[PDB]
Amino acid sequence: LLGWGLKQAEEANKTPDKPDKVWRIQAGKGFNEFPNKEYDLYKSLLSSKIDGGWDWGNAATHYWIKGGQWNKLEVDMKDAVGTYKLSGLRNFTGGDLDVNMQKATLRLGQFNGNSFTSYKDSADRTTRVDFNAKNILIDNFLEINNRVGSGAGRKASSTVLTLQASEGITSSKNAEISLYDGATLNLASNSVKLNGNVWMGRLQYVGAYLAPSYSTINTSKVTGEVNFNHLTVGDHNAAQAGIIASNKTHIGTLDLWQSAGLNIIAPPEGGYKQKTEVQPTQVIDGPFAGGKDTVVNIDRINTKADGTIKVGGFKASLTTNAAHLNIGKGGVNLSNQASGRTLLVENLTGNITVDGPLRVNNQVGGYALAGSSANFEFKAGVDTKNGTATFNNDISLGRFVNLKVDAHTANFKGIDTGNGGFNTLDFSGVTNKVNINKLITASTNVAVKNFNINELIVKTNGVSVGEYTHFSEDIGSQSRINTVRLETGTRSIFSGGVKFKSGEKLVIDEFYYSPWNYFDARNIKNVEITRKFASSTPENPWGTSKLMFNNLTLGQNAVMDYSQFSNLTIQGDFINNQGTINYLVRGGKVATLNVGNAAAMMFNNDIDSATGFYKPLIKINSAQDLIKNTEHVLLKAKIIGYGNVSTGTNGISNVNLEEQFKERLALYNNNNRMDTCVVRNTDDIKACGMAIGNQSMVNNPDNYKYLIGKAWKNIGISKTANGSKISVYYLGNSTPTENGGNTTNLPTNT
Repeated sequence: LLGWGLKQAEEANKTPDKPDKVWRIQAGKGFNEFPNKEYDLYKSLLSSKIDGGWDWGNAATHYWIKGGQWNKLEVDMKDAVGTYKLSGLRNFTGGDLDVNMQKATLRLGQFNGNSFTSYKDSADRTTRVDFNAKNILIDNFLEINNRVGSGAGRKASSTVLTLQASEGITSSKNAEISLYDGATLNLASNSVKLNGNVWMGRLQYVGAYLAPSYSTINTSKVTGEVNFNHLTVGDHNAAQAGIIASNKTHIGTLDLWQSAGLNIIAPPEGGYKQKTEVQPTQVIDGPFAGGKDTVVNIDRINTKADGTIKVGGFKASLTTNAAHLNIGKGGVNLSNQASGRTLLVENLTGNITVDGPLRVNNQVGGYALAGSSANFEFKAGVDTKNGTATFNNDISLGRFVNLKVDAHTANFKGIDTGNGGFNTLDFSGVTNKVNINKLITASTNVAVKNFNINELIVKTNGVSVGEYTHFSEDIGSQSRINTVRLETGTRSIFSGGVKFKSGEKLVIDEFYYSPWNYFDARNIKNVEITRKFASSTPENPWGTSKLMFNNLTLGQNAVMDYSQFSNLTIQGDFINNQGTINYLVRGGKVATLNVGNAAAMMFNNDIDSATGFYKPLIKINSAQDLIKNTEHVLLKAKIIGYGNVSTGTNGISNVNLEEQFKERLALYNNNNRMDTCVVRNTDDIKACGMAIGNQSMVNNPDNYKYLIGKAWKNIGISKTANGSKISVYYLGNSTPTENGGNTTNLPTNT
């Protein structure tokens, strides 16, 4: 209810105590010349002025200083050389030790653990236990502010432990450091490397699951290499731990609880530093920004999730104000009970670089039920709004898992959610871009305001409907997809598909049709295609494909493949730029193409040297069985508005609008152009006579000499190119005479 940011900021600025009977013990002669003796420190020195006892009410042991828990002692060695150990000081209430041991190796555990506790008196005192050794070498467990016995008797107040070596504070493998509700820990050596279970926050009493349970490991002075190995926050409560580190914190396995917080705080930029009565200035801290090179290399985040069921999740969280939060190859795990647990990997003023697989219940897919909506959550650069959330590993989300990223530029490498479905892939906090490299979706709730996803997969989702890709917010102006690839649905029902809600354009390069997956393109008015527009079954189309548009505008060189096997349904303005649309019959008849309001076009002298003519602007290929003497409606339209770079047509000239558009269309059948036959030599006369079925152009190419720098339009083939209809009237494959007529010239603008 208070929060850790108040608690540590009020406990860091305190006077220690006011104790009477300041005992002073100096280790005189005898100690300071045996460098390897392996002394004891309790029995040989400290037991003179530390008396044991028994508390009537839940005692195991009971230690204080002398005549109560309000008496300071001190030990002033400063030259005692050797190696010392505590080895069994349990339930030490005491108060105000400081064992000043220069050039003396400590060992704070051997065959038995240690404990440092206080009592909740009417004075509300701390302990302020200090040490000043050279190495420390913990080597067995230490419980700071533990429970004394079991519940009853006197309760435990706060404490402070300070370990101030000058060569390293290491630890052994089985040294469980477990600091509790009121405990802190200050370290000041170089290269802390705790290779054991650090346990911030624990059940202090037997059933109190609703304790606040704060803690602090203030490793502020550590000039070397902080290295945890196994950090574990919280146990059956809402623990809010905090580590004020020294801007380089490699840890190992992190094991949060369901409702466990973590406030890793990097240092600032320049580093740290009847009668009235005046309390001292209680300087408080706000959430500030870390320095430049502040790195927190947490390499595995698990979560222990069991217990009760609440109306939501429980929102495990960690909060870091460092300039980087690298998460390595261990990735993210999340245990899941019946309600969907929630992980909040927050960053205040930095970046997030996750390089691992987002697991849940310790597998990559991780299916979850409907009431279990697992909520991954990332906040990269909140208070400065210029932080990227780069996920350099190909993530994979199963069913009922809800990623949300609220950053500046959420880069990715691949998102794969088509396996599970029902995934809220939120991106609502994104400032500008979400640069996804690969996408797999079945029934998703994507909400991106601006992006460029250069690969897209439109999956189906069984036979049920109401399950679809849903871009449920505005797509904006700078949006882009560089590849859309629909895959084949299921027979007789449009199960899966893609629908939008808003936006104005999305520059697509390549697209694929599919049987029974609908590409609904609601409300977006400039759906642009730039290259090939094919089907996912490219040589054998079938089925239907609802391309339920509201506008499009196709640009340069983008070939289309429109048949009866793809009901391309336009409710808007099919506009074509210099793009070569291809057709096909699949049964001798051409499917019409419905332009909603206007098909206004504009071109140039799009001449090539492969043919000598212009590029064939609208082609009807694979019309080998095209029915002669029959109107085949190519497209039903309202305005065929031709243009070029001027109003006058055929490149740049003053020619009228529609009659030359019969020239730029082509009928490519029998593997050559049969509408016109554009000729620059004698070699293509062979294939031209193969196209029109005449041996007068096959056996002798020099029989017809009207075609050196010229061409000829085939009589018996008529087309419309006026302002209301384009229809092709294939009614004759007639043999052209040599010098009688029906001949055309070359453009020749090169």
